[PDB]
Amino acid sequence: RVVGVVVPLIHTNFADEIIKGLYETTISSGYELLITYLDEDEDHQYQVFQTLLSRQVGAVFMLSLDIPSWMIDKLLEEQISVISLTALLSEQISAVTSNEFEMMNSIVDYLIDMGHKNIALVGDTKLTTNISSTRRTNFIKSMTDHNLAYENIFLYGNDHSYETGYTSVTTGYDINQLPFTAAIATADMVGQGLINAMSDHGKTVPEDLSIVTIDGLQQTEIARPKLTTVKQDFPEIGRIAMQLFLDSDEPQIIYIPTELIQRDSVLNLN
Amino acid sequence: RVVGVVVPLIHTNFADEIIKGLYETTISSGYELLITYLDEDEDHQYQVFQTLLSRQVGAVFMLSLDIPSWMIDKLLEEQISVISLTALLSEQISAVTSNEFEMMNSIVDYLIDMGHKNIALVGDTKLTTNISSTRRTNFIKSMTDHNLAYENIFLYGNDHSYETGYTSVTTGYDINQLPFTAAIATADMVGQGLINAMSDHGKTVPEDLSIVTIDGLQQTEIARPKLTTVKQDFPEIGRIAMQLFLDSDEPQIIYIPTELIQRDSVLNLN
Ligand SMILES: OC[C@H]1O[C@@](CO)(O[C@H]2O[C@H](CO)[C@@H](O)[C@H](O)[C@H]2O)[C@@H](O)[C@@H]1O
Ligand SMILES: OC[C@H]1O[C@@](CO)(O[C@H]2O[C@H](CO)[C@@H](O)[C@H](O)[C@H]2O)[C@@H](O)[C@@H]1O
Repeated sequence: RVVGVVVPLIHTNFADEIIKGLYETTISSGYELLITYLDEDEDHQYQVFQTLLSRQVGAVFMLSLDIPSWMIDKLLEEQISVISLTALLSEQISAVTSNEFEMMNSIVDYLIDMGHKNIALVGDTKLTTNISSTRRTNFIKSMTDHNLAYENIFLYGNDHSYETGYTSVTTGYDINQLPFTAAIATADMVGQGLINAMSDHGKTVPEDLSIVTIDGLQQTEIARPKLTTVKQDFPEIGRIAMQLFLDSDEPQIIYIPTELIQRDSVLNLN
Repeated sequence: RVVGVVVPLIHTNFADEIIKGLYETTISSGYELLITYLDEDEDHQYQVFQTLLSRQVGAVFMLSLDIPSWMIDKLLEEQISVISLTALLSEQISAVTSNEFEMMNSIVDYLIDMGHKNIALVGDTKLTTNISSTRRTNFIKSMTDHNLAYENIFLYGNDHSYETGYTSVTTGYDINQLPFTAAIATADMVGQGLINAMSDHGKTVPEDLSIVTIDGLQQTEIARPKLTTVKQDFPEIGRIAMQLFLDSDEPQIIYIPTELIQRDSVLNLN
C-alpha cells in the first residue's frame, strides 16, 4: 500500500499544496506516500522509474509535463495506475486539474469588464516542439472571443519565475511607455516580479499596471499591493486524484472549480 | 541503493534547497532519493518508518526536530545510517549544520556596530519541554556577552511564520512606541511579516525598525526594502551530508559557514 508522486525538480509551491491533499487522503486510506523528483536527464529518469517499480507502488501521480511517454507506458504495462494532476499528460490516463480555459477566460472577462483592452500574458508563454502552450493559446482564444485583435495582445516569457515577471516590463518592454494596461501573470511569483519592477522604477501597481495572477498561493497575500488572483484548489486536486485511484476497479478528466479573488492589484479604467 | 529524507509537513522553503544538494550528490553516486513527510501523529510516524525500513534505505536524512527517539533508535538498530541536517537531533548520530551561535552572534555584532542597543528576537522564541530553545538562548548569550542587559533584550513568538512577524508589532508591542530599534527575525518570512505590518500601519523600514533575518532565501531579495540576512548554504549542507554517508568506513558535527549579507533593512543609528 504505497503510492508514488513524481515532482519536477523546478517547481512553484503548488506541489507542496497538492501533496498536502494527497497525504490526507492516503493517510486515511491506509496508504503511504513516496515522493521522488524528476530532472531532465533521461538516464536519471529511468533510475527513478526503477525506484517506483521496486517499491511496488499501486499508483503514480504525475505533476510534471516533462514525463517521457515510455515511463507512462512502462508503468501502465506493470498494472500500476497513473494519474496526472494539474495537466493533461496523456490520452491514456485520467487527470485531475483546474479547467485552464475557464481560468483564463474568467481573468480576461474581468479585465475587460474593468475597462482594459491592451493586455499582456507574462510568464510561461513560449511555443515548443513537444509541450502544448496551454496558457498562451487560451489567452489568445479568450481575447479574440471578446472581439479584441492581435494589436491588443502582448506576450512575454519562458517560465513562471520572479525574474521573468521583473524582466518583462524592464527589458522586454519599455517601462515608461508600456503598450498594455494589464498583465496576466502565469504564476504568483511572476506577479511579484512585476510589482517590484514597477516599484523599483518609480511606478506603482495598479495605477501604472494592473495585474492578475494564476494560482493564489501565499505570495499573493504578502505582496503589496495584495494580488488579485485565480485561486486553484490544489489540495482538492490532490484529494480527488487519490479518490479516483481508490474508487477505480475509459480515462476521465475531472475539473476542479477555481475562483477569482479580487484584491488590490487591478484598476477600473472606465 | 536508496536513501530517505524525512521532511516535516510544516516547513520553511529551506528543505527544498537542502534536497537540491542531497539530490545532486545522490545522483552522481548512483543512489536514488525517497522523500517522505512526517506529521506529529505517532501512529502515522510509525507507518512511515515501516516505509523506510521496507524500502531498505541505506541512510535516512532528518530535517525535523520532532523525530521521536524510537525512530532514530529503530533505524540505527537496523544498521541504517541516520544523519540530521540543520539541527543536532541526537548525540548518537552525526549532523551537518550552520553553526547556530556564530549565526546569531554575527547579527548581534553587526546591529551593535550599527548603533542598536534595544533589540528583539522575533519568531521561534518559545521554551518547551522537549526541544532546545536554540535561538532564544543564543540571542540572550550574545547580547549579554556584548555587555547588554535584560532591559535591552526583547522576545516574541512561537514559530517561524509570516503571521508571527506580523503580530509581534501589532498585538505583541505598541507599533507607535516600539521599545526596540531592531528585530532579529528567526526566518525570512518572519521578516516579511514585520515589513508588511510596519508598512500597513504607515511606518517605514528601516527608519522605524531595523530588521535582519536568518536563512537568506529568495524572500529576502523580493522584500522591499531588501532584507539584510544571514545566508545559509542549504545545498552544501545536503551535499556534505550525503558525502559523509558515502565516505563512512563515530558521531561528528560538521559546520557549514554562513554570511551576513548587508542590504537595505538596517539603519545606522550612529
Ligand atoms: O503555464 C501552464 C503550464 O506550466 C505548468 C508547469 O510547467 O503549470 C504548473 O505550474 C503553474 C504555475 O505554478 C500552475 O499554475 C499549473 O497549475 C501547474 O500545472 C504546466 O503544468 C502547465 O501546462
Ligand atoms: O529556531 C531554530 C529552530 O527551528 C528549526 C525548525 O523548527 O529551524 C529550521 O528552520 C529555520 C527557519 O527556516 C532555519 O533557519 C533552520 O536552519 C532550520 O533548522 C530547528 O531546526 C531549529 O533548531
